[PDB]
Amino acid sequence: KEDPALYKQQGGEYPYYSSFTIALQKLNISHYDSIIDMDNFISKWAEIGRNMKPAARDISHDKFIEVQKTLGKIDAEWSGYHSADVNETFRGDTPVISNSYSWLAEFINESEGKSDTVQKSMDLEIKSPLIMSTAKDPKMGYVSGKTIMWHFDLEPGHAGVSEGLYASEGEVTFPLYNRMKITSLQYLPEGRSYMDNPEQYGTSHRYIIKARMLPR
Ligand SMILES: [Br-]
Ligand SMILES: [Cl-]
Ligand SMILES: [Cl-]
Ligand SMILES: [Cl-]
Ligand SMILES: [Cl-]
Ligand SMILES: [Cl-]
Ligand SMILES: [Cl-]
Ligand SMILES: [Cl-]
Ligand SMILES: [Cl-]
Ligand SMILES: [Cl-]
Ligand SMILES: [Pt+2]
Ligand SMILES: [Pt+2]
Ligand SMILES: [Pt+2]
Ligand SMILES: [Pt+2]
Ligand SMILES: [Pt+2]
Ligand SMILES: [Pt+2]
Repeated sequence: KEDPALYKQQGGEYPYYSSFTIALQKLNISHYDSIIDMDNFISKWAEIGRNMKPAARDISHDKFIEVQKTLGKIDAEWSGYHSADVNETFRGDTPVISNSYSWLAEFINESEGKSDTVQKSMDLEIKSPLIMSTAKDPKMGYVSGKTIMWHFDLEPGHAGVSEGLYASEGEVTFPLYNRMKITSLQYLPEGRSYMDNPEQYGTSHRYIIKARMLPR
């Protein structure tokens, strides 16, 4: 009856996990179990982890092994986690994520400072490069003030779980490499609200990403 390995990634060691998955992106590693050049990975990982708030400073071969195994365990455990049964979830991100998603950077660059709303329809399937937390309610304070908001449509058989450290506060989490289909990007001028519903969505999002969470 072990606690979910997911807790290890969500707590105070988050910067180590976050920086590890960032390193996987930066080095184009296909899978966390298939890291051929340990030394180069560790070096990059350490660089990223020193810039986190709070700083991930104890990066080493031991910490490498710990993080890799934990990621492994999270995926091994995944089917045993409580599936979330909501139809939709929401996420707030800062503009930093434009650095991970070139389609988003482009759309932001083209849209920025326009006086009217703009949508761009998409059909792009991606594998998510993080373990991604999402909220049931877009009003949560950690979502509502962010520049970018995702609006997730959960398809039956999706991989979102109500499990871990903030499950009792409405957090639904998705696994590393979770499949999603980007269907729409929207731009919202200052003062404008998603779906023109300020009371639900506020006025702080400039960009909305609509996406579908696909079966596991
Ligand atoms: Br992550
Ligand atoms: Cl971090
Ligand atoms: Cl940071
Ligand atoms: Cl951070
Ligand atoms: Cl595309
Ligand atoms: Cl709430
Ligand atoms: Cl929530
Ligand atoms: Cl909630
Ligand atoms: Cl809605
Ligand atoms: Cl609405
Ligand atoms: Pt960070
Ligand atoms: Pt090593
Ligand atoms: Pt696109
Ligand atoms: Pt909530
Ligand atoms: Pt909250
Ligand atoms: Pt709506």
